[PDB]
Amino acid sequence: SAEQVEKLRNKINNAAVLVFAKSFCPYCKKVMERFNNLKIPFGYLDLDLKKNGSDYQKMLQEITGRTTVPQVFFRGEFIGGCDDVMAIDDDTIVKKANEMKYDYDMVIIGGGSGGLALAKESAKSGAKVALLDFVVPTPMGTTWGLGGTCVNVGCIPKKLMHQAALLNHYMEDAKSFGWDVDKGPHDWVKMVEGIQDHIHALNFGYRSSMMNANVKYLNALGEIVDPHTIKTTNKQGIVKNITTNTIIVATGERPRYPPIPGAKEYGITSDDLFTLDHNPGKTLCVGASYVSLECAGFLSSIGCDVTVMVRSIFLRGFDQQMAGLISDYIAKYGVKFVRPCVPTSVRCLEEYDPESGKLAIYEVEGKHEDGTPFKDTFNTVLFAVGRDPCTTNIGLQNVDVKTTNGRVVVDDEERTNVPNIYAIGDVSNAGYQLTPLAIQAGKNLARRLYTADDCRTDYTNVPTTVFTPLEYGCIGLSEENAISKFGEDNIEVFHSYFQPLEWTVPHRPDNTCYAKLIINKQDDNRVVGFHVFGPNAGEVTQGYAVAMHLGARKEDFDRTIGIHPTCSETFTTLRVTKSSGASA
Amino acid sequence: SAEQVEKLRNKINNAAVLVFAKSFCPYCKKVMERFNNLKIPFGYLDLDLKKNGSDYQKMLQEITGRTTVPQVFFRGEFIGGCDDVMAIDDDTIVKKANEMKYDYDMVIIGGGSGGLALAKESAKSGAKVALLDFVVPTPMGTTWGLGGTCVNVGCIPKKLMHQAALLNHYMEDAKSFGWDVDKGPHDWVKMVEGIQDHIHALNFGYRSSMMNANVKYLNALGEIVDPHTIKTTNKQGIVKNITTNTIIVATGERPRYPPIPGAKEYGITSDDLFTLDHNPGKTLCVGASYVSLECAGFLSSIGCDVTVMVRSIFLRGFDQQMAGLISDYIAKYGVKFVRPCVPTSVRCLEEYDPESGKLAIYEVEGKHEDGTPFKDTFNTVLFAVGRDPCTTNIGLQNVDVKTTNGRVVVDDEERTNVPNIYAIGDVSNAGYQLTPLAIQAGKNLARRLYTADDCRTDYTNVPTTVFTPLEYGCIGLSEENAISKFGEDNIEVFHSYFQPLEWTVPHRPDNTCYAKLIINKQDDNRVVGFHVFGPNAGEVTQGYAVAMHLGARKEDFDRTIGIHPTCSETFTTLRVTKSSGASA
Ligand SMILES: Cc1cc2nc3c(=O)[nH]c(=O)nc-3n(C[C@H](O)[C@H](O)[C@H](O)COP(=O)(O)OP(=O)(O)OC[C@H]3O[C@@H](n4cnc5c(N)ncnc54)[C@H](O)[C@@H]3O)c2cc1C
Ligand SMILES: Cc1cc2nc3c(=O)[nH]c(=O)nc-3n(C[C@H](O)[C@H](O)[C@H](O)COP(=O)(O)OP(=O)(O)OC[C@H]3O[C@@H](n4cnc5c(N)ncnc54)[C@H](O)[C@@H]3O)c2cc1C
Repeated sequence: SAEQVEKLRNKINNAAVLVFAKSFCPYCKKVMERFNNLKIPFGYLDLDLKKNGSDYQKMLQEITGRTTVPQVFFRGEFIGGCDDVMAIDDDTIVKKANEMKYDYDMVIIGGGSGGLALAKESAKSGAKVALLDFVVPTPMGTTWGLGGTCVNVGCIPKKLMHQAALLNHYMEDAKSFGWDVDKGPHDWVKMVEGIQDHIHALNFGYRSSMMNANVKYLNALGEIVDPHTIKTTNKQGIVKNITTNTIIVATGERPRYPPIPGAKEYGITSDDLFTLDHNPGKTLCVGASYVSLECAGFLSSIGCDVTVMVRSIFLRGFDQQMAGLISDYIAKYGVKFVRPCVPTSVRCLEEYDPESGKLAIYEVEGKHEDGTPFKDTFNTVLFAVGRDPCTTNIGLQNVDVKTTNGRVVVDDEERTNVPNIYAIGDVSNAGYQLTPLAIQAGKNLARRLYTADDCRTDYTNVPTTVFTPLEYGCIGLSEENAISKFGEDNIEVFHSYFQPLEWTVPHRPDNTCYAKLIINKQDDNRVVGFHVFGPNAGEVTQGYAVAMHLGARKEDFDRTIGIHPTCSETFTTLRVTKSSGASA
Repeated sequence: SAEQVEKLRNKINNAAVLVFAKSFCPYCKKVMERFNNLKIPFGYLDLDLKKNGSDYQKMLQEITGRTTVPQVFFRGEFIGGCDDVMAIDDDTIVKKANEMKYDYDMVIIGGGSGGLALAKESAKSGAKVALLDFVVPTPMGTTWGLGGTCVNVGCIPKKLMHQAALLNHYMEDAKSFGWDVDKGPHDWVKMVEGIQDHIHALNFGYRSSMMNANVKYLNALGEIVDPHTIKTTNKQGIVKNITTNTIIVATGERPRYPPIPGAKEYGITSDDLFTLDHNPGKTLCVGASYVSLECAGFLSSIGCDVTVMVRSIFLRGFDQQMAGLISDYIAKYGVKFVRPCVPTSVRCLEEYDPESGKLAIYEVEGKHEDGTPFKDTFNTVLFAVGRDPCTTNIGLQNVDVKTTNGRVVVDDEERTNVPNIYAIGDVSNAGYQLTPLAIQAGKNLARRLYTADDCRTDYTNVPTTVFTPLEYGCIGLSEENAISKFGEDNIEVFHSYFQPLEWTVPHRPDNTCYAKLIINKQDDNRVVGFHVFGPNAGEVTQGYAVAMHLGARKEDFDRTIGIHPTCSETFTTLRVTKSSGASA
């Protein structure tokens, strides 16, 4: 127990006011009750609630030479136990607890999902936190408020437009169920106002939340100069430096444009799409990422002539049987695919005009991999080909923080090669680019920094869901990566089609929705992958991610009794394997 | 040992053709290839796929004295290994396997979820099976086809009407999302006509499935006379006996009418509601089971004036905090409650009138427990006050199978006190009254009987969902029983409200949907109960039932990453306890 104590000296030194406590100890309440009465921010850690809380008391007695808890540190200076605190009078203690050397305990570059979460949790454990967020506008001029990609130009509006697309099919279902429905035209502007109304309520909400936690939100861009100070330029344009013990990089990504004539001038991305003045008209999406396919999906169902232009395959990195069934379904309900094919140029012939409500005409050319060129006209070109980490122009050259393929490299505590610089969320090279990951990395990092806990974020078995017109949720390995990792002499795949009961009265096509489990027979038939394609794929999937953290096996799904009538119950009765060739 | 060695003797003797095998072995494959070309139905159990497979290969060596596989039995007669079968030749060989002391290996009284599932899996493993199902009509004369309660008058039509109710609300949601809809009136006749067409499609499906499996379906009523013969009266009244080695009671339940004037004469039950000629009009439901509230729920959203009359409490046996929000929500969107109050009488004032519509008018009065009487008029009275098991007039007095409040009592192998009589589904005293339970119990019983498997059905952690206008799913113990079982300072309750992102734009009311986990701190913070109240509650809940068979703790929900944006992710970040008194 040699350097796991020096790892804890380290967490003690870069914390703020920190109190090692126990739940039943009377002494601890008196010092904590007193810090609250003098408005002293602190963070505490309670060792009766740790399986290893025993080893913490061992380690603390080498650091301090004291045997009991409480043990209290002011930014590394050990103040002592209970009576050492009651011998500092009510104002030399308050004065001593706020000297720092730096303006801030922590500066967070980036106010996204993860920055905001790390900020809120850090302040609740005593930290003086500055949170920087500034939204460099799109080429066509789009910006948004506090909240990051998810809130403004990501999950929240995407899913909301997805739900305006679902209700169109829900409403044609409703006639089979006895309702006489008119269903008329779709008013694009009324929907984008409802959506931007929720966003602004979340802009307001995250901004309120930061003030009530005593986080200094500064609407300014961050750049690193040295490990302990950050350069900030704000709206008005003035530079100011601030000093910090800790730097967190949480800058996310922004969409990529292909290097082709007219891309930035005339195209849009997800950043622009959730705020368009006008129905996009005849649309071309470029790329076959989840963002491209989800956008084509709800745009088609809202009423647009949509065309997707795919360089090669759909959803590279996802299971490709499933990627086939998404695209086959998108394809069977109006979304046209040109593939394989890449754009070469986009020029403007006619221009958008709010003096008539008539959309620009753009013509896009392209190469078809075979050489045949492509040429057609669209009113909107939407580039959805990937996103790039915001690692340029933040000073990582000045401190020599390592990057790999644009992403900040980080250990299992989200720390870089400089021991006081961290990176969380999408700019990490850890985990999927998902906001619940960003939020968890935030909350756990906050409690290691400012309560000295050892909780680490777990990046295995992370669930995802793709909100294409028929949704696709998955956990774990694709069938092709499991077969590669473990060998086909070790993989069994159970599968089945299924027909949501909600679809039989409306006469939607059976043998479309699909469930499959990837099984590693050599490890007690462990469920190493989980895939579902059907309605409400997000809510089907979530619970099973808990069972796979517990190591669920095929035995365990079958022992579980289904809920009838649901889509999710088909996973309690999978029967048919793939090696058997029997029909699914 | 000793006791279990005879337990296997027994399933060998009451089996049909039985083959104990291993998957390594051509010697087994050659015996079974020969049975398949000689059109011999058999059931096999493969001993490599049993964790205890070693103990079978030494138990058999006590019955037979051989250690090798294959080993083959014909209804208890031990024929031997691979060369012992490669004599006999193709015709005295086929004569030995069709010799029986009875007309059937198994007769099943009841063609519901459990019976139908039990029959198919038995036939697939070698049994000569007769399946009896006959539907004695309602007071009003209504009947239905093969399939049992769930297919004809239960889960399937219930949920379809529920989905007609949801789509009405999904359609106002859609105006906030930009659609000029709008919704006209609801045609009851077109909806049940679509519903019964799917029902009929399952009637046909289950009868085809029985014929393709070579079960003799007899649309007749079953009565026991001795352990080994069943009396069958068909449509006519012609009785015929059939003899059987094993009897299964799977006769389900049917709804109870209260003992009051006019109950059977003028009211209806769930058995009638899913087939009604007419829109029910202004309706009264009596009772507060899940069946009463779900029906009350969808009738209301479809357009009816509905009223529920509760002798005491909502959803007796469920968590009653949840039962509160189920009703509080029903009540706040059009359904009227009189409670506490009980029926006394129903008489008729006007009668049907074709086809001037003029629906029957009935007058129901009652007493309010306080004594105050009740009196009013409705066009439909629906009794949802319970269901009673079909154990009268099936002959259990003749062989003396024990019952407790009408339910056939049964052990962990679903056997009664008569060793060749079993009972599955709702006539059990085992488990909740749920279709996936009937099916799983049937399906495991089939292989103890005809593969000599030892798989037992698990009645712990069964998830249920109530499809009220806002749905309610749950697993495990209610909050009130966890405190009884474990004591209140060993339970912590995490909870939170949540707002489905689909509800933000339409401005459906915040702090309505609700999630809570019941935690037993004394057993490593194990999750002993799980409750969610919200949209798509069946699909939210199902996966977590798997996680609770694996012993999920609060730690484990917290380690799991949410799928954003979903309702189910709120169980990955529950934070506020009840003992803390903070807001949810
Ligand atoms: C169209 C789209 C749909 C998506 N749908 C989902 C989904 O359904 N479910 C899911 O889980 N995830 C989804 N995601 C991904 C999710 O949005 C991201 O994973 C999440 O927002 C990342 O959080 P973050 O905090 O790491 O980065 P961000 O949220 O992007 O936060 C970065 C913030 O820092 C700002 N910033 C950048 N540089 C600086 C700088 N030098 N100084 C100061 N501020 C700076 C940025 O302007 C931004 O506000 C989607 C993404 C997109 C683009
Ligand atoms: C309105 C309603 C809604 C429900 N919703 C759900 C739900 O959403 N999810 C869920 O899991 N469960 C639900 N259930 C319960 C589910 O339907 C039952 O638990 C399931 O049907 C029981 O299956 P069973 O095979 O044991 O009996 P049954 O399905 O009832 O079938 C028994 C069959 O045997 C016939 N029979 C009776 N006596 C004889 C006799 N002497 N001889 C020959 N045949 C006989 C009967 O006519 C019947 O057809 C619901 C029930 C009702 C009433």
